[PDB]
Amino acid sequence: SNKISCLPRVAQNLGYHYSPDLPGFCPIPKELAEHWPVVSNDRYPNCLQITLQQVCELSKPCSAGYMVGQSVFVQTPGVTSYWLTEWVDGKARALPDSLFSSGRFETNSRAFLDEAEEKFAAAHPHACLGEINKSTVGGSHFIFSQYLPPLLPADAVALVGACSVVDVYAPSFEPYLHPETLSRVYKIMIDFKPCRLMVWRNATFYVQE
Amino acid sequence: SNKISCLPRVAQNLGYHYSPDLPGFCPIPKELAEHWPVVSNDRYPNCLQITLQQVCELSKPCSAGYMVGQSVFVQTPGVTSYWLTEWVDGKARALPDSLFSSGRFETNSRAFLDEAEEKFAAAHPHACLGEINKSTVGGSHFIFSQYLPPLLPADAVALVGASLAGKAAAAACSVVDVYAPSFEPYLHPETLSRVYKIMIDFKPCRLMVWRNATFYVQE
Repeated sequence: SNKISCLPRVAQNLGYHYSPDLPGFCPIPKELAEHWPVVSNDRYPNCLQITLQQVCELSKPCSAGYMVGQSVFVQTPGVTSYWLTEWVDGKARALPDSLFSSGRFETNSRAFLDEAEEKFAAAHPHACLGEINKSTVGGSHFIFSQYLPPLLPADAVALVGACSVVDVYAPSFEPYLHPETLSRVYKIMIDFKPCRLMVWRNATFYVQE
Repeated sequence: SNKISCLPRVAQNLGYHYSPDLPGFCPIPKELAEHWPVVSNDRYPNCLQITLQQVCELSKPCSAGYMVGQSVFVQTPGVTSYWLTEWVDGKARALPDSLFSSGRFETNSRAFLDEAEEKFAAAHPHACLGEINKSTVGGSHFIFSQYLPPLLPADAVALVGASLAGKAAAAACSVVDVYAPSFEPYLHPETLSRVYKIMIDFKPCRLMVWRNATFYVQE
């Protein structure tokens, strides 16, 4: 039954860690899923439902990297990878808008998603200055950037819940890279982990969390 | 190889995971090692340089576990194993004080380095030897301690379970392979109980000290 799923970090930043059917999460008995927040293709009184088609009006379309069983695929820009439906106490509540990883990291690819992203990286070749660590700023680049090593072991860091590489489809940042003022700090989300974007009106920005 | 290197975790805790010339790290092309923070025997605009002799005023001696190529080596007490030199923008930056692992973890040796450490361990039996308090194990904090499992993971400080089969057991106690007498400058504070902020292999640790009694470590 089309065991489709998001990159686990997405559901886990929503606070869902168990799944009776999906393999990317922790195993929980079918029976116990009726009484615990889980991730699944099916529907439960308290769960995050992942489907290919829309379930209801409050289902969130997500253009992102995704999985089908064990196999992980890469975001196709412009199309929905999976629809997210969050059921609480039986009734579905709305999900917050967020940026999403293309899943290039897990795929071992450093390649651009489309020509539109390639023209972006040419237009803003040195946007995205280092990701702000809690105290002092540390270097960060997009996964396609020329300045990254050929090998990115697990000892680098994506923008993921529980040197910094951002795997997000680059033109997703376009709305934030045009502030009316000279400086502007944005409250956003990457894979449903809350982040602060600190942009300069010229072109660039810093990432936080 | 014939090249020298620290125990890979020492460089990693400093923020260096790539190396164009050293085997114990993730490889990187030399052309890229110019613009990327790396560990190396050579010199780069931003790098941690591991040499056999001093290079600069701000070079740091390390009586520590080291490795030549793939082969790991236990430290020799009082003797420098390697000098560390942190370069940032072609400039040498100072390195914080830190205790260092003897490399006994990875060489699987559990004997004392010398007789000084053995005499130290007997002088502080509650913290080094490992006793059975009742139904739990206490003071099995060094690699030469008693009630430790057959295998210990190579870390700055290792959380392992201790046990005397049938009588006692202690889950998740900290075990370190640091040369024991390196703790002596902390064992005599003005207050009876004192907590120190120290570093093991450049990993921020907390040293709890109870005078003339026991001491342990956390991260």
